[PDB]
Amino acid sequence: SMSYSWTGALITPCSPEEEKLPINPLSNSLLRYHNKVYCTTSKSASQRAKKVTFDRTQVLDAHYDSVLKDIKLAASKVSARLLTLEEACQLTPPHSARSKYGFGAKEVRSLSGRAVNHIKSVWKDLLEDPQTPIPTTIMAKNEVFCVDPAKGGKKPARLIVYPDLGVRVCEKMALYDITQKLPQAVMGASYGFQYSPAQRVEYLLKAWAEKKDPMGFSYDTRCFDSTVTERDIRTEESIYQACSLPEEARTAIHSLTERLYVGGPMFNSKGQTCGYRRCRASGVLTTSMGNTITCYVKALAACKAAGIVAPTMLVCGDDLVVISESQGTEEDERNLRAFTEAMTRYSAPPGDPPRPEYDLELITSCSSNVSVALGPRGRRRYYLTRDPTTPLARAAWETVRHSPINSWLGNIIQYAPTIWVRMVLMTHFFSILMVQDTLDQNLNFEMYGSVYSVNPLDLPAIIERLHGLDAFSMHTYSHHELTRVASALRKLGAPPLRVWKSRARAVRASLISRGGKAAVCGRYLFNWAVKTKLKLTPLPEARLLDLSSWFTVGAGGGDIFHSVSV
Repeated sequence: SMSYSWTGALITPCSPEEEKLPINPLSNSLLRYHNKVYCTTSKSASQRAKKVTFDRTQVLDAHYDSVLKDIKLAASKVSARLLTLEEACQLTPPHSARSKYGFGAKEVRSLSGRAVNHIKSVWKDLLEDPQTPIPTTIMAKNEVFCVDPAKGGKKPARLIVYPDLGVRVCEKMALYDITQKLPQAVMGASYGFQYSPAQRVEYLLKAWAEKKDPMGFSYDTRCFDSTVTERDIRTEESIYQACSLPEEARTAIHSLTERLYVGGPMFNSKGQTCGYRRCRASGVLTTSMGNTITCYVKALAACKAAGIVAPTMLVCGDDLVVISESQGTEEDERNLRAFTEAMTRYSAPPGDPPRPEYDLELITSCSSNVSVALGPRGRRRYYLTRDPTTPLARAAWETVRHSPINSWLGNIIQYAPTIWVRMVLMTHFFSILMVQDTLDQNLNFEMYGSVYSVNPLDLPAIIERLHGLDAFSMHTYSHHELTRVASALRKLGAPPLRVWKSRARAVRASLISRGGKAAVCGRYLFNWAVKTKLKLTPLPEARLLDLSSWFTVGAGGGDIFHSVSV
């Protein structure tokens, strides 16, 4: 079957869109080359629709069957429950797309009468009707990147396909508890979304170290959501149904599968029939969990088909890393081709073909890699980092155009030990917050595909809790890492790090003069900038934070919201 069919109706915006970075003193202080930063818009939606539309065939074999059998047995050890209406409501992000039935995210979160009665009505209809396709909206995502001339200039907008708010609340009631238990049960340590960055580093290091002669690769599936077949999606349902669930959840999950997950009609923002989907919906609760599980079953089976020896996998949705025992240079090349062929057969053909990698730092999980620096007592400390280009581009954009859900704060939190966050991101944003006088204000941000809310004045405590005190003391970064950062700064026309260091010293002084939590941010976040360093002690507030499942609660999962757990 074709992943999509189309009416010819346009994919339309709802609010005005901009594709060019506006030139402005605040953002220009971060980077001058504004013409290199673009935002994807509905203008390129049709380009993307062409790419994501293709035929799927799928031939499964005994290797696939055997893995799936193991997964279902592992799933049977899970007991999960319905979430109450109230719990499901509280998981809705503040700016979640409003319902067509006269209420929005605000009414959901406050348990308003109209919202609650409509949600009860949608749930009951799920219980009574397991057949009628549920309508979805298709929208072009507005995301910011830097131009890459080597790779064809500009990326077209990604497409998001989602049901009405009322349905989204119901998905949580039926399936959220599953997202919290099931992936760990079926793939254990291979499940990436359970890990803070430091835990991801620790897992990758252990995976690499346990091999006598390690070889790793990343598998990039060409448009993963589109390769997911109706059978794949019903197979996911059989995996959900293998858990001990109450009857009512079984009914609702089956309806949601047949009415929403397997496919359905797509409408534009003007309510015109746009097309029909027969693949993964990119904007449902199960997108991430479904992709992770299905990517795992296909990948593990493909390893067996290929003769990959002792595979240790890190799976985050469609992002797959495989670390294994090297069978020799030409053997590894051969085995990866066999892996690709098996993946292709399973309906997951490659975008870029996988390449055998023999250096840990080249292994990228969700664009991220392990690097090393020195901590305060000369110990080597490994930490997660990434190319700063995209984080910097979005930072500039979010400086001049305020985003209701930003990316910069997520980057600071995820990548706190990195030199680019510490010298550029922290410096720039704390300066900006003082200019706007909005330091003491909770902000919403995206991290691992879900929504969180943090007050920037709490960053010292949050960073200590996730990354340790050493995140404020890291030094002697690797040449590969420094070369990459410096090169990004030159590409974007950003000030060099020596300018960031002068700027930081002034930002640090101004924060300290404010006293309170602001002074704590000065002292801890900017201790790298001063000649005479302070001795930073563990913050009492860091012990009081429970962030221990902060990542797993996100479920990689989109329409999910969490504040800081103190």
